[PDB]
Amino acid sequence: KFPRVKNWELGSITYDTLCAQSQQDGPCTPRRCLGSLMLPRPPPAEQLLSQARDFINQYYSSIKRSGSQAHEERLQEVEAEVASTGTYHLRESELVFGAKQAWRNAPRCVGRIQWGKLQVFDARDCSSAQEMFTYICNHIKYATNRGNLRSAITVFPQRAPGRGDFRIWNSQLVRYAGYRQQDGSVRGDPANVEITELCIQHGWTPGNGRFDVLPLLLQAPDEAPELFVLPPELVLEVPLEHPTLEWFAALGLRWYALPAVSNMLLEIGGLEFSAAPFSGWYMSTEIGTRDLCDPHRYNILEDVAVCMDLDTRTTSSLWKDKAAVEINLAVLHSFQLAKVTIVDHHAATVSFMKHLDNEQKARGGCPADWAWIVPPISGSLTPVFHQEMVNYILSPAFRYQPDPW
Amino acid sequence: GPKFPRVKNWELGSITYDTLCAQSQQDGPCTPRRCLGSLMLPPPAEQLLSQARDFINQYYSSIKRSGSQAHEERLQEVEAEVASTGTYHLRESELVFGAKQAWRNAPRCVGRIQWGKLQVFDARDCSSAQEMFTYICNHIKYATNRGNLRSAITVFPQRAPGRGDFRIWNSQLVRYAGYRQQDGSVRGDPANVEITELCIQHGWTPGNGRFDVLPLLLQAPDEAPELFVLPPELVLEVPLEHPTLEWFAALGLRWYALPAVSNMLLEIGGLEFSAAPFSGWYMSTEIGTRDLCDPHRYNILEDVAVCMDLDTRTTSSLWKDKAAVEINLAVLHSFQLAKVTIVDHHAATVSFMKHLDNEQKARGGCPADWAWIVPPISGSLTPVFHQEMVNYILSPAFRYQPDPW
Ligand code: HEM
Ligand code: HEM
Ligand SMILES: N=C(NCCC[C@H](N)C(=O)N[C@H]1CN[C@H](C(N)=O)C1)N[N+](=O)[O-]
Ligand SMILES: N=C(NCCC[C@H](N)C(=O)N[C@H]1CN[C@H](C(N)=O)C1)N[N+](=O)[O-]
Ligand SMILES: C[C@H](O)[C@H](O)[C@H]1CNc2nc(N)[nH]c(=O)c2N1
Ligand SMILES: C[C@H](O)[C@H](O)[C@H]1CNc2nc(N)[nH]c(=O)c2N1
Ligand SMILES: [Zn+2]
Repeated sequence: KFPRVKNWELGSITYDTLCAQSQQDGPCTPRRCLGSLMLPRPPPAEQLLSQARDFINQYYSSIKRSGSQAHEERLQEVEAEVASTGTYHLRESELVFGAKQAWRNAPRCVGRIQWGKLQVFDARDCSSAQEMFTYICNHIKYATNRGNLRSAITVFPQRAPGRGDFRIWNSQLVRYAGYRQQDGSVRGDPANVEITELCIQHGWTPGNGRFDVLPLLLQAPDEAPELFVLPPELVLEVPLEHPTLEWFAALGLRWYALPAVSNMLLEIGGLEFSAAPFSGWYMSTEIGTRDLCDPHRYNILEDVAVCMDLDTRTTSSLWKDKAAVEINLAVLHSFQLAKVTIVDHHAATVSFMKHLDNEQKARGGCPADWAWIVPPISGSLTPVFHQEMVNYILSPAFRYQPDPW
Repeated sequence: GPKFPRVKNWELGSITYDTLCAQSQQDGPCTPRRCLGSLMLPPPAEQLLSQARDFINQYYSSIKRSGSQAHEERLQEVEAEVASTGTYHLRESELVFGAKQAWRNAPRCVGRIQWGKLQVFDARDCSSAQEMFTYICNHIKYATNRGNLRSAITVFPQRAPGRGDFRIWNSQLVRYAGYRQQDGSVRGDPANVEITELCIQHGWTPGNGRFDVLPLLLQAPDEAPELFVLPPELVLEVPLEHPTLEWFAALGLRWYALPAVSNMLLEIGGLEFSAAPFSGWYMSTEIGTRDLCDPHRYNILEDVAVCMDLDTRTTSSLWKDKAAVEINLAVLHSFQLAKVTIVDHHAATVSFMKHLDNEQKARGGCPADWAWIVPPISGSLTPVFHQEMVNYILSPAFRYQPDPW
């Protein structure tokens, strides 16, 4: 019934009772576990009302005013609005709580210890791409804070029956262009070829570098997306150098300071916010290991290996591991040098272990996707590796949604 | 596409559908409500016969005589034997096929590309602890083959109706003693404290080293386990040295050449071989990262970092990652130097990807435990990290079984 959860380094055990609260099915079945899969393979009033009531219930419990008159009243309002219109609207205070909870509930996020400190920007009174742009710029400016990153989410208008969605076509507010060159090779970020091509097709004048910040393609309901170039001065970047390998800086690598996913759907009380970009700060391995070393990304491992006089002749010399480490070291040093918030995978995983403990005491468990929580390098050297985790869907939730094009 | 788990490789963008999972006749620990994929752990002649029939069909299918007279005759013979005795026996060739399929079916084994080359030693005539010892020594001699390791499995008599099980108490045929000290610390391998104390409780005169090879506690049916000291000349060990760090050899570290899980249960067609130790060869991270660096194992990370003069006071220096890499390198280098078979995590995972391809063609899929297949260090640097995997239980299988004490 309730999963027994063990930490194999400490021998300690817990029981996840929070999973019982899951109302949404994951991809697994007793026949086969698909936990390693990255993505999943006008709503009826009843369904919506139950999700809304549940969320409103979560909200009043949150302020320790459950059952109160304010609680009864609010539930009536939602009920009244759904019955008459088939949908309802959240009050800003609920939206704030809901966004924090979606973050707290994100199984793939290792930075959830920060969940309670989230600046929520209510952008639901946005009626045009132009306005979306203004709010996005404010988010970036607020969130960056001159390198002293602060967690934030900007919430745009909720989806509405039979009307197009507000959408940010970009997968992140800040991302580098990926230009396909004859050879089939890609200049810049291969993960962003399609979006780069969409921007171009929509009138963007493309650059030709390896780190060209993409412009935003913002879409107001049922309108073609519009292009907006982010003011370069709002986009903080960090040049990468190594603390002892002088030649590192010569690779001309750099990365943006602000990780800001912008293609996920924020679901709260049955309401869907198709555009709700959020940002916290980077864990170094995201940049040092995945962005820079994934073979299908910048794939710089070999280059750094060679620059290190490593024997890339054989895998047994562990040249890849060695290069990967210095790259990650480079990222950390650089961000620390540029005084831009960044957390290493050890500090991060240790704080996530504390978060697991906080959540165990607070809610009796914590949904966590082990494959995502365990860092991409030095997995077992971090505490989360030895920690069993239970993965399930709690709502409020951030979820994937189809690309708008 | 089709109606089976859609499996994607995110590095190559390639897709496959697992149809093999349809053959799974045993539930795993996951449900639509939650994924427990990261958990280390989780006779009615009627139930046996169905498993036995299934296995005989598997066997006859493998020799392409499915539906043949021999096939129907064996099926009838098995039902008859089970009918009059409650159990049945496998023909030699069936045992060989079964042991190989069990390995082939092992979701946690990254070395499955070698599944077809398993040397199956039939020890089903073994009738005493002393003889188990002889069989085990023969396995070790044959498997070690002076360093040019050969995968092998020695199958002792299957579990019998009322009779006691043949059991090897040790978790592996070769493991180091773990001596609980007065100050609570452990000298040797903390993972082996219990078995070490069990060997003492059974008359073993304990050594006092950090690498004392444990004796074997072998148990023939309904008899207390007997203690057998492996002749040192049969236990090949590899003193650890680093290719460049000359002081590493001074740490006096060493590991044994033959990894030989000896406490797993080999299940074939419902028959249970409680003693069927198997061995292949090591993937270097098993020793270098887990055995030597797990905080709950030899925990030598800090010692090596101090020797490397790293800043162990801060996580951001990545001292753990740095030392871990060197330790793993020392392991690969030493085994290669000592001419003892070993495979690094890069070679093993690439070979496993080939295996996935082979199996996709041969069986329409391959059960794999992602958390276990992806190596403990440099996870995303290997191809399996970017490979979605479907985990399910097929039979024949190797299963954990309770410790006999
Ligand atoms: C404050 C510091 C934060 C850090 C250190 C952090 C770190 C991480 C990391 C390492 C991942 C995995 C990223 C990947 O591999 O693609 C992740 C994923 C995620 N985080 Fe956080 N996070 C933070 C803030 C936030 C905030 C503020 C939100 C939302 C309000 C959030 C929501 C999520 C979600 C939904 C995922 C999954 C994203 C996906 O599936 O692509 N995170 N986070
Ligand atoms: C030929 C060389 C082989 C290599 C390189 C290899 C490598 C591995 C590795 C790295 C693991 C994970 C070990 C751990 O993390 O504890 C493993 C697990 C396993 N291997 Fe293989 N293996 C090989 C041979 C074999 C053979 C001959 C068999 C059986 C006939 C086998 C059966 C298994 C099983 C059942 C597991 C899971 C054990 C457990 O749950 O503790 N392997 N193997
Ligand atoms: N630190 C993060 N990280 C999440 C965004 C950065 C991440 N490294 C990234 O590039 N995400 C992409 C690529 N993989 C995700 C996916 N689902 O495919 C989206 N978030 N935050 O708010 O502080
Ligand atoms: N390469 C192996 N590896 C499996 C045995 C060595 C492995 N590194 C080990 O120490 N396994 C122990 C500790 N963890 C496993 C468990 N289930 O707890 C058993 N086997 N082989 O036959 O070639
Ligand atoms: C196939 C596998 O699920 C996939 O590569 C996952 C593994 N773990 C991950 N972990 C994090 N943090 N981010 C990712 O993108 C992934 N990708
Ligand atoms: C909790 C988690 O399942 C556990 O630490 C697993 C992770 N992956 C592993 N992978 C391998 N190969 N071996 C192990 O012992 C483990 N331990
Ligand atoms: Zn699962």
